[PDB]
Amino acid sequence: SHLHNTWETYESIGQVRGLKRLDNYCKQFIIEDQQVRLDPYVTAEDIEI
DNA sequence: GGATGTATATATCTGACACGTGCCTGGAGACTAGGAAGTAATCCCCTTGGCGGTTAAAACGCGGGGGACAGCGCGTACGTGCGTTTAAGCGGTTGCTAGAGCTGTCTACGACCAATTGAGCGGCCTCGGCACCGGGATTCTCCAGGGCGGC
Repeated sequence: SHLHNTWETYESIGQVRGLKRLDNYCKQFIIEDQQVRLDPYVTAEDIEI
């Protein structure tokens, strides 16, 4: 019901359904997050949008 | 004592039957010409059952090795499942144009018919080339004379 959302960890989950949803989330969100944070070719407009 | 399950009755929806109308296409009746059925003659091909001789193909047997098939391992590539994206499917706008259908007019083009004649089919004579026969030129095998040796 979107109210029992819990702050979990990889070792706190074990093996449940939809683990690869979290894998895609963590993986590619952290890849472009660290990519745009470590790129020197980043303008102010892109980071603010 | 209250509400629920179930039966019969009434209004509405929907496919099907019959009525109506046009129209145009099929049917009835009559006439005519020619397509095809029938006839006779001639000639060549096919049928059935044989014979004779050649000969190359078919059949049979046998050895052997090449290839088909089975089994096993392996690794890769395709199936399967899930999450995400994306584009198909539907409904919609807005004008213009292509095309089917219908009507109308007309003109060039093709059917049709008669006379003609020239291109297609058959045979005949001739030439180009290949082949058969007679005559001249060139080269190969052979018989005889001269010289030498032996008793």
